[PDB]
Amino acid sequence: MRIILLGAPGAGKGTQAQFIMEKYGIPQISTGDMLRAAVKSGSELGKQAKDIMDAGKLVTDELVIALVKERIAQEDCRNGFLLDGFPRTIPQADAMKEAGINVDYVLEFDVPDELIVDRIVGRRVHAPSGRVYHVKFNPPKVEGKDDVTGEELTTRKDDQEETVRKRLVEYHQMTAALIGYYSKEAEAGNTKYAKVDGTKPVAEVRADLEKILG
Ligand SMILES: Nc1ncnc2c1ncn2[C@@H]1O[C@H](COP(=O)(O)OP(=O)(O)OP(=O)(O)OP(=O)(O)OP(=O)(O)OC[C@H]2O[C@@H](n3cnc4c(N)ncnc43)[C@H](O)[C@@H]2O)[C@@H](O)[C@H]1O
Ligand SMILES: [Mg+2]
Ligand code: NA
Repeated sequence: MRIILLGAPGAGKGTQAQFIMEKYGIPQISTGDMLRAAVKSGSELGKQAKDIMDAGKLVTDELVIALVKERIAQEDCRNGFLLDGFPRTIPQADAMKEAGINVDYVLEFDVPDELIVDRIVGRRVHAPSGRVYHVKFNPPKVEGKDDVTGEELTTRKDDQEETVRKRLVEYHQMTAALIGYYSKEAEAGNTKYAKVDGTKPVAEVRADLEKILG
C-alpha cells in the first residue's frame, strides 16, 4: 500500500502516520524529518535546508525530490510506503508522475487555521523515531520523555508562532493546490481520495483513517 498525507502545518499528519506505519508495516517517508536529520548530521544531501526551515520557507523542489528518490529506493519501501510532507508543491507531484510512482490513497487532514499555532507551540518531538507529542493535547506518559525509548524530547527550532504563520502562508500559496491535484487523480481512478476531520481526538482520527484504509 502507498499513501500520501495532505494537510496544513500541524494538521496531525505525523501523529497519524505512526499508526498507519504499524498496521500496514510500511515506512513513513517524512521529508521534514529527513531534512532535520540531514542538518543535524551535516549530511551533504540536505544540510543546506537549515536556514530555509528556520525562515519558515519551502526547501527547493530539487533537493527534496532527491532525498525522497534516495529514500524510497531502500528495500524497506519495496512493498509500500507512506509519504508525509511530500509532495508539497505541484512540481514535486509531477515529478512523482514522471517517475511512474502511483499511490493507493491520498488522505487529507482538515484543521482550521486558528488551531495551528497553539498546536505547534506545544509540540515536542522524538527526533530519532519521528514520534511527536503535545504538552497539553497529547502529552507523553512522563513529561519530556519519549514513551517508547524513554529518551529526552526536544522542541523544534522552527516551531515558534511567527515561523508557523509563515509556514501557513507558504502552504496556502504553494501546497493547498494539491487537494485539487489528487482529487482529479482520484476521479481518473488513479487513487482513492478521502478527507478527515483532524480536530477530533487523536484516537478518533485514527479510527476514521482505519475505516477508510480498511
Ligand atoms: N516536500 C517539502 N518540500 C519543501 N520543503 C519541505 C518539504 N518538507 C519539509 N520541508 C521543509 O521543512 C519545514 C518543516 O516542515 P514540516 O516538518 O512538515 O513541519 P510543519 O510544516 O510544521 O507541519 P507537520 O507536517 O510537521 O505537522 P503535522 O501535520 O505532521 O502535525 P503533527 O502530527 O506534528 O501535530 C501537530 C501538533 O498537534 C498535536 N496533535 C496531533 N494530532 C492532534 C489532535 N487530533 N488533536 C490535538 N492535537 C493533536 C501533536 O501532538 C503536535 O504537537 C518546512 O517548512 C520546509 O522548509
Ligand atoms: Mg508531518
Ligand atoms: Na493507484
